[PDB]
Amino acid sequence: SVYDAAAQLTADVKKDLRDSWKVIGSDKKGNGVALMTTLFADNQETIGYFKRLGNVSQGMANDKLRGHSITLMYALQNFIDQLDNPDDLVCVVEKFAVNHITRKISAAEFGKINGPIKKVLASKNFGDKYANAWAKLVAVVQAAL
Amino acid sequence: SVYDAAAQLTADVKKDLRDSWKVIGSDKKGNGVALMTTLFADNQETIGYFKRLGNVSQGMANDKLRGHSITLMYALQNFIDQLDNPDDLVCVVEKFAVNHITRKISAAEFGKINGPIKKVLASKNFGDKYANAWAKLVAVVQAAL
Ligand code: HEM
Ligand code: HEM
Repeated sequence: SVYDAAAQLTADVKKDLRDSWKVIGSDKKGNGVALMTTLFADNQETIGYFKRLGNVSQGMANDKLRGHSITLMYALQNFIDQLDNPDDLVCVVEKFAVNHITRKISAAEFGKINGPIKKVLASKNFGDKYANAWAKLVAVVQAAL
Repeated sequence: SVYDAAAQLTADVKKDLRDSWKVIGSDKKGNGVALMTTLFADNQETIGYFKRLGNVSQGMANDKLRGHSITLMYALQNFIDQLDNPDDLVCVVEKFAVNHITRKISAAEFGKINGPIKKVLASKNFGDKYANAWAKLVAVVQAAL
Protein backbone atom coordinates (compact mmCIF):
# COMPACT_ATOMS: atom_id res chain seq x y z
CA SER A 1 0.00 0.00 0.00
CA VAL A 2 0.85 3.70 -0.27
CA TYR A 3 0.79 3.79 3.53
CA ASP A 4 3.38 1.00 3.62
CA ALA A 5 5.66 2.83 1.20
CA ALA A 6 5.17 6.02 3.30
CA ALA A 7 5.54 4.38 6.70
CA GLN A 8 8.84 2.95 5.43
CA LEU A 9 10.78 6.32 4.91
CA THR A 10 13.31 6.31 7.75
CA ALA A 11 14.72 9.08 9.90
CA ASP A 12 17.90 9.14 7.81
CA VAL A 13 16.02 9.28 4.49
CA LYS A 14 13.80 12.08 5.84
CA LYS A 15 16.92 13.98 6.97
CA ASP A 16 18.54 13.69 3.52
CA LEU A 17 15.30 14.78 1.85
CA ARG A 18 14.95 17.84 4.11
CA ASP A 19 18.61 18.78 3.81
CA SER A 20 18.62 18.68 0.02
CA TRP A 21 15.18 20.34 -0.23
CA LYS A 22 16.50 23.31 1.76
CA VAL A 23 18.73 24.02 -1.23
CA ILE A 24 16.75 22.76 -4.23
CA GLY A 25 13.45 24.12 -2.93
CA SER A 26 14.97 27.57 -2.36
CA ASP A 27 14.77 28.56 -6.06
CA LYS A 28 11.51 26.99 -7.16
CA LYS A 29 11.28 28.83 -10.49
CA GLY A 30 14.88 28.11 -11.54
CA ASN A 31 15.03 24.52 -10.26
CA GLY A 32 11.45 23.62 -11.33
CA VAL A 33 12.14 24.77 -14.92
CA ALA A 34 15.50 22.93 -14.96
CA LEU A 35 13.70 19.74 -13.81
CA MET A 36 11.15 20.01 -16.60
CA THR A 37 13.62 20.94 -19.33
CA THR A 38 15.86 18.04 -18.27
CA LEU A 39 12.90 15.66 -18.49
CA PHE A 40 12.18 16.87 -22.06
CA ALA A 41 15.82 16.65 -23.07
CA ASP A 42 16.41 13.13 -21.79
CA ASN A 43 12.93 11.69 -22.41
CA GLN A 44 11.72 13.33 -25.61
CA GLU A 45 8.85 10.80 -25.81
CA THR A 46 7.14 12.63 -22.95
CA ILE A 47 6.89 15.99 -24.75
CA GLY A 48 3.52 15.12 -26.30
CA TYR A 49 1.93 14.72 -22.85
CA PHE A 50 2.56 18.38 -22.18
CA LYS A 51 0.84 19.86 -25.22
CA ARG A 52 -1.18 22.26 -23.03
CA LEU A 53 2.08 24.08 -22.21
CA GLY A 54 2.79 25.00 -25.87
CA ASN A 55 6.42 25.05 -27.03
CA VAL A 56 8.40 23.71 -24.11
CA SER A 57 11.66 24.41 -25.94
CA GLN A 58 11.09 28.12 -24.98
CA GLY A 59 12.14 27.33 -21.38
CA MET A 60 11.74 30.16 -18.87
CA ALA A 61 10.22 32.42 -21.54
CA ASN A 62 7.18 30.14 -21.83
CA ASP A 63 4.73 31.48 -19.22
CA LYS A 64 2.66 28.24 -19.13
CA LEU A 65 5.78 26.16 -18.61
CA ARG A 66 7.05 28.54 -15.88
CA GLY A 67 3.64 28.46 -14.07
CA HIS A 68 3.50 24.65 -14.25
CA SER A 69 7.12 24.27 -13.07
CA ILE A 70 6.75 26.58 -10.05
CA THR A 71 3.56 24.74 -9.12
CA LEU A 72 5.24 21.34 -9.41
CA MET A 73 7.83 22.57 -6.85
CA TYR A 74 4.98 23.32 -4.40
CA ALA A 75 3.72 19.72 -4.78
CA LEU A 76 7.19 18.65 -3.64
CA GLN A 77 7.08 21.28 -0.84
CA ASN A 78 3.80 19.73 0.24
CA PHE A 79 5.29 16.21 0.35
CA ILE A 80 8.37 17.40 2.28
CA ASP A 81 6.16 19.18 4.86
CA GLN A 82 4.07 15.99 5.41
CA LEU A 83 6.97 13.56 6.00
CA ASP A 84 6.37 13.12 9.71
CA ASN A 85 2.67 12.23 9.35
CA PRO A 86 2.23 9.26 7.01
CA ASP A 87 -1.54 9.74 7.14
CA ASP A 88 -1.24 13.27 5.77
CA LEU A 89 1.49 12.26 3.28
CA VAL A 90 -0.76 9.51 1.91
CA CYS A 91 -3.77 11.75 1.33
CA VAL A 92 -1.71 14.37 -0.57
CA VAL A 93 0.12 11.68 -2.60
CA GLU A 94 -3.27 10.18 -3.54
CA LYS A 95 -4.51 13.61 -4.65
CA PHE A 96 -1.52 14.13 -6.98
CA ALA A 97 -1.73 10.51 -8.17
CA VAL A 98 -5.26 11.24 -9.46
CA ASN A 99 -3.90 14.21 -11.48
CA HIS A 100 -1.60 11.71 -13.22
CA ILE A 101 -3.94 8.73 -13.50
CA THR A 102 -6.39 10.92 -15.43
CA ARG A 103 -3.56 11.67 -17.89
CA LYS A 104 -2.78 7.95 -18.24
CA ILE A 105 0.68 8.24 -16.61
CA SER A 106 1.79 4.80 -15.40
CA ALA A 107 3.96 4.08 -12.34
CA ALA A 108 6.88 3.28 -14.69
CA GLU A 109 6.48 6.54 -16.65
CA PHE A 110 6.22 8.55 -13.45
CA GLY A 111 9.60 7.08 -12.44
CA LYS A 112 11.20 8.78 -15.48
CA ILE A 113 11.49 11.86 -13.21
CA ASN A 114 14.26 10.17 -11.19
CA GLY A 115 16.89 10.94 -13.85
CA PRO A 116 16.13 14.70 -13.94
CA ILE A 117 16.01 14.80 -10.11
CA LYS A 118 19.42 13.13 -9.88
CA LYS A 119 20.88 15.71 -12.33
CA VAL A 120 19.37 18.71 -10.57
CA LEU A 121 20.65 17.44 -7.20
CA ALA A 122 24.09 16.84 -8.69
CA SER A 123 24.14 20.43 -9.97
CA LYS A 124 24.08 21.43 -6.27
CA ASN A 125 26.60 18.74 -5.30
CA PHE A 126 24.11 16.37 -3.71
CA GLY A 127 25.29 12.91 -4.71
CA ASP A 128 23.91 9.41 -5.07
CA LYS A 129 22.83 9.09 -1.44
CA TYR A 130 20.49 12.06 -1.98
CA ALA A 131 19.26 10.77 -5.34
CA ASN A 132 18.40 7.43 -3.65
CA ALA A 133 16.41 9.23 -0.92
CA TRP A 134 14.44 11.09 -3.61
CA ALA A 135 13.76 7.86 -5.52
CA LYS A 136 12.23 6.46 -2.32
CA LEU A 137 9.83 9.46 -2.10
CA VAL A 138 8.96 9.06 -5.79
CA ALA A 139 8.29 5.40 -5.02
CA VAL A 140 5.55 6.47 -2.59
CA VAL A 141 3.72 8.09 -5.50
CA GLN A 142 4.39 5.05 -7.71
CA ALA A 143 2.61 2.93 -5.08
CA ALA A 144 -0.52 5.00 -5.88
CA LEU A 145 -0.27 4.56 -9.68
CA SER B 1 -7.35 41.96 -17.21
CA VAL B 2 -5.22 39.78 -14.92
CA TYR B 3 -2.37 42.31 -15.30
CA ASP B 4 -4.54 45.23 -14.22
CA ALA B 5 -5.84 43.15 -11.27
CA ALA B 6 -2.27 42.26 -10.28
CA ALA B 7 -1.42 45.98 -10.29
CA GLN B 8 -3.93 46.57 -7.48
CA LEU B 9 -1.67 44.66 -5.10
CA THR B 10 0.00 47.73 -3.61
CA ALA B 11 2.62 47.74 -0.89
CA ASP B 12 0.02 47.95 1.90
CA VAL B 13 -2.06 45.14 0.46
CA LYS B 14 1.01 42.90 0.05
CA LYS B 15 2.02 43.55 3.66
CA ASP B 16 -1.45 42.71 4.99
CA LEU B 17 -1.47 39.47 2.95
CA ARG B 18 1.94 38.43 4.25
CA ASP B 19 1.18 39.33 7.86
CA SER B 20 -2.12 37.39 7.96
CA TRP B 21 -0.67 34.47 5.95
CA LYS B 22 1.98 34.10 8.67
CA VAL B 23 -0.83 33.03 10.97
CA ILE B 24 -3.30 31.22 8.71
CA GLY B 25 -0.62 29.45 6.68
CA SER B 26 0.93 27.90 9.81
CA ASP B 27 -1.88 25.35 10.10
CA LYS B 28 -2.57 24.27 6.54
CA LYS B 29 -4.54 21.16 7.38
CA GLY B 30 -6.78 22.77 9.99
CA ASN B 31 -7.34 26.09 8.21
CA GLY B 32 -7.66 24.45 4.79
CA VAL B 33 -10.40 22.12 5.99
CA ALA B 34 -12.14 25.00 7.84
CA LEU B 35 -12.17 27.05 4.67
CA MET B 36 -13.77 24.23 2.66
CA THR B 37 -16.35 23.22 5.28
CA THR B 38 -17.31 26.90 5.61
CA LEU B 39 -17.76 27.11 1.84
CA PHE B 40 -19.98 24.02 1.85
CA ALA B 41 -22.03 25.18 4.84
CA ASP B 42 -22.64 28.76 3.61
CA ASN B 43 -22.88 27.90 -0.10
CA GLN B 44 -24.57 24.50 -0.33
CA GLU B 45 -25.19 24.98 -4.04
CA THR B 46 -21.47 24.53 -4.72
CA ILE B 47 -21.24 21.04 -3.17
CA GLY B 48 -22.16 19.33 -6.48
CA TYR B 49 -18.90 20.48 -8.10
CA PHE B 50 -16.94 18.47 -5.52
CA LYS B 51 -18.44 15.08 -6.29
CA ARG B 52 -15.01 13.48 -6.52
CA LEU B 53 -14.35 14.17 -2.80
CA GLY B 54 -17.30 12.02 -1.66
CA ASN B 55 -19.10 12.92 1.58
CA VAL B 56 -17.81 16.42 2.36
CA SER B 57 -19.94 16.63 5.52
CA GLN B 58 -17.39 14.27 7.14
CA GLY B 59 -14.89 17.13 7.25
CA MET B 60 -11.41 16.20 8.54
CA ALA B 61 -12.32 12.50 8.57
CA ASN B 62 -12.69 12.46 4.75
CA ASP B 63 -9.24 11.65 3.39
CA LYS B 64 -9.94 13.08 -0.05
CA LEU B 65 -11.22 16.35 1.44
CA ARG B 66 -8.17 16.55 3.69
CA GLY B 67 -5.75 15.99 0.76
CA HIS B 68 -7.56 18.56 -1.38
CA SER B 69 -7.66 21.09 1.47
CA ILE B 70 -3.98 20.85 2.32
CA THR B 71 -3.19 21.24 -1.38
CA LEU B 72 -5.36 24.32 -1.73
CA MET B 73 -3.32 25.94 1.08
CA TYR B 74 -0.14 25.38 -0.97
CA ALA B 75 -1.78 27.21 -3.89
CA LEU B 76 -2.22 30.17 -1.52
CA GLN B 77 1.41 29.77 -0.34
CA ASN B 78 2.48 29.87 -3.99
CA PHE B 79 0.60 33.14 -4.61
CA ILE B 80 2.08 34.82 -1.52
CA ASP B 81 5.61 33.72 -2.53
CA GLN B 82 5.05 35.30 -5.98
CA LEU B 83 3.94 38.75 -4.74
CA ASP B 84 7.43 40.18 -5.43
CA ASN B 85 7.15 39.47 -9.16
CA PRO B 86 3.95 40.20 -11.05
CA ASP B 87 4.92 38.17 -14.17
CA ASP B 88 5.40 35.08 -11.99
CA LEU B 89 2.20 35.72 -9.99
CA VAL B 90 0.26 35.97 -13.21
CA CYS B 91 1.59 32.70 -14.70
CA VAL B 92 0.75 30.71 -11.51
CA VAL B 93 -2.69 32.37 -11.30
CA GLU B 94 -3.39 31.39 -14.92
CA LYS B 95 -2.32 27.77 -14.16
CA PHE B 96 -4.87 27.52 -11.35
CA ALA B 97 -7.48 29.40 -13.39
CA VAL B 98 -7.30 26.61 -15.98
CA ASN B 99 -7.96 24.03 -13.20
CA HIS B 100 -11.25 25.86 -12.47
CA ILE B 101 -12.24 26.75 -16.03
CA THR B 102 -12.20 23.03 -16.88
CA ARG B 103 -14.57 22.47 -13.94
CA LYS B 104 -16.90 25.18 -15.28
CA ILE B 105 -16.31 27.57 -12.37
CA SER B 106 -17.10 31.21 -13.30
CA ALA B 107 -15.54 34.32 -11.78
CA ALA B 108 -18.73 34.93 -9.77
CA GLU B 109 -18.73 31.41 -8.34
CA PHE B 110 -15.04 31.55 -7.53
CA GLY B 111 -15.74 34.76 -5.59
CA LYS B 112 -17.91 32.66 -3.19
CA ILE B 113 -14.66 31.86 -1.36
CA ASN B 114 -14.48 35.48 0.00
CA GLY B 115 -17.10 34.71 2.70
CA PRO B 116 -15.24 31.66 4.01
CA ILE B 117 -11.92 33.59 3.96
CA LYS B 118 -13.37 36.46 5.96
CA LYS B 119 -14.73 33.96 8.52
CA VAL B 120 -11.49 32.05 8.91
CA LEU B 121 -9.58 35.33 9.25
CA ALA B 122 -12.06 36.63 11.82
CA SER B 123 -11.67 33.46 13.85
CA LYS B 124 -7.95 34.36 14.24
CA ASN B 125 -8.65 38.01 15.07
CA PHE B 126 -7.97 39.40 11.57
CA GLY B 127 -10.80 41.81 10.66
CA ASP B 128 -12.23 43.42 7.53
CA LYS B 129 -8.99 45.14 6.57
CA TYR B 130 -7.38 41.70 6.07
CA ALA B 131 -10.49 40.20 4.43
CA ASN B 132 -10.40 43.08 1.89
CA ALA B 133 -6.68 42.45 1.15
CA TRP B 134 -7.52 38.80 0.49
CA ALA B 135 -10.41 39.77 -1.81
CA LYS B 136 -7.93 41.71 -3.94
CA LEU B 137 -5.80 38.58 -4.38
CA VAL B 138 -8.89 36.45 -5.20
CA ALA B 139 -9.81 39.16 -7.76
CA VAL B 140 -6.59 38.37 -9.66
CA VAL B 141 -7.82 34.81 -10.13
CA GLN B 142 -11.32 36.05 -11.01
CA ALA B 143 -9.82 38.20 -13.79
CA ALA B 144 -8.41 34.97 -15.32
CA LEU B 145 -11.69 32.96 -15.35
C1 HEM C 1 8.27 14.60 -9.00
C2 HEM C 1 7.38 14.13 -9.84
C3 HEM C 1 6.11 14.87 -10.30
C4 HEM C 1 5.32 15.73 -9.63
C5 HEM C 1 5.45 16.21 -8.18
C6 HEM C 1 4.28 16.18 -10.57
C7 HEM C 1 3.33 17.11 -10.25
C8 HEM C 1 2.45 17.63 -11.15
C9 HEM C 1 1.43 18.64 -10.83
C10 HEM C 1 1.40 19.38 -9.47
C11 HEM C 1 0.75 18.87 -11.94
C12 HEM C 1 -0.47 19.78 -12.16
C13 HEM C 1 -1.75 18.88 -12.08
C14 HEM C 1 -3.02 19.55 -12.57
O1 HEM C 1 -3.11 20.78 -12.23
O2 HEM C 1 -3.91 18.91 -13.19
C15 HEM C 1 1.20 17.92 -12.97
C16 HEM C 1 0.70 17.79 -14.24
C17 HEM C 1 1.10 16.86 -15.16
N1 HEM C 1 2.05 15.90 -15.00
FE1 HEM C 1 3.29 15.74 -13.38
N2 HEM C 1 4.48 15.55 -11.77
C18 HEM C 1 5.59 14.75 -11.67
C19 HEM C 1 6.13 13.94 -12.64
C20 HEM C 1 5.53 13.72 -13.87
C21 HEM C 1 6.01 12.80 -14.91
C22 HEM C 1 7.31 12.02 -14.75
C23 HEM C 1 5.15 12.86 -15.93
C24 HEM C 1 5.12 12.13 -17.29
C25 HEM C 1 5.98 11.20 -17.65
C26 HEM C 1 4.07 13.78 -15.56
C27 HEM C 1 3.01 14.12 -16.39
C28 HEM C 1 2.12 15.16 -16.15
C29 HEM C 1 1.21 15.76 -17.12
C30 HEM C 1 1.02 15.22 -18.56
C31 HEM C 1 0.57 16.74 -16.51
C32 HEM C 1 -0.48 17.72 -17.08
C33 HEM C 1 0.17 18.96 -17.76
C34 HEM C 1 -0.93 19.96 -18.11
O3 HEM C 1 -1.54 19.68 -19.17
O4 HEM C 1 -1.15 20.87 -17.31
N3 HEM C 1 4.38 14.30 -14.32
N4 HEM C 1 2.23 17.19 -12.43
C1 HEM D 1 -8.90 30.79 -2.86
C2 HEM D 1 -9.66 30.17 -3.75
C3 HEM D 1 -9.34 28.80 -4.34
C4 HEM D 1 -8.17 28.22 -4.58
C5 HEM D 1 -6.73 28.71 -4.26
C6 HEM D 1 -8.43 26.93 -5.19
C7 HEM D 1 -7.45 26.00 -5.50
C8 HEM D 1 -7.73 24.75 -5.99
C9 HEM D 1 -6.75 23.74 -6.33
C10 HEM D 1 -5.22 23.93 -6.04
C11 HEM D 1 -7.40 22.68 -6.80
C12 HEM D 1 -6.81 21.33 -7.33
C13 HEM D 1 -6.76 21.41 -8.89
C14 HEM D 1 -6.52 20.06 -9.52
O1 HEM D 1 -5.74 19.23 -8.99
O2 HEM D 1 -7.22 19.89 -10.58
C15 HEM D 1 -8.81 23.01 -6.86
C16 HEM D 1 -9.80 22.18 -7.33
C17 HEM D 1 -11.11 22.49 -7.45
N1 HEM D 1 -11.69 23.71 -7.12
FE1 HEM D 1 -10.74 25.25 -6.23
N2 HEM D 1 -9.80 26.79 -5.35
C18 HEM D 1 -10.39 27.92 -4.84
C19 HEM D 1 -11.75 28.20 -4.81
C20 HEM D 1 -12.69 27.43 -5.42
C21 HEM D 1 -14.12 27.68 -5.43
C22 HEM D 1 -14.77 28.90 -4.74
C23 HEM D 1 -14.73 26.71 -6.11
C24 HEM D 1 -16.20 26.44 -6.43
C25 HEM D 1 -17.15 27.35 -6.26
C26 HEM D 1 -13.70 25.77 -6.56
C27 HEM D 1 -13.95 24.62 -7.27
C28 HEM D 1 -13.03 23.61 -7.43
C29 HEM D 1 -13.32 22.27 -7.92
C30 HEM D 1 -14.73 21.81 -8.35
C31 HEM D 1 -12.16 21.62 -7.96
C32 HEM D 1 -11.92 20.14 -8.31
C33 HEM D 1 -12.05 19.20 -7.08
C34 HEM D 1 -11.74 17.75 -7.46
O3 HEM D 1 -12.61 17.16 -8.15
O4 HEM D 1 -10.59 17.38 -7.15
N3 HEM D 1 -12.48 26.25 -6.11
N4 HEM D 1 -8.97 24.29 -6.36
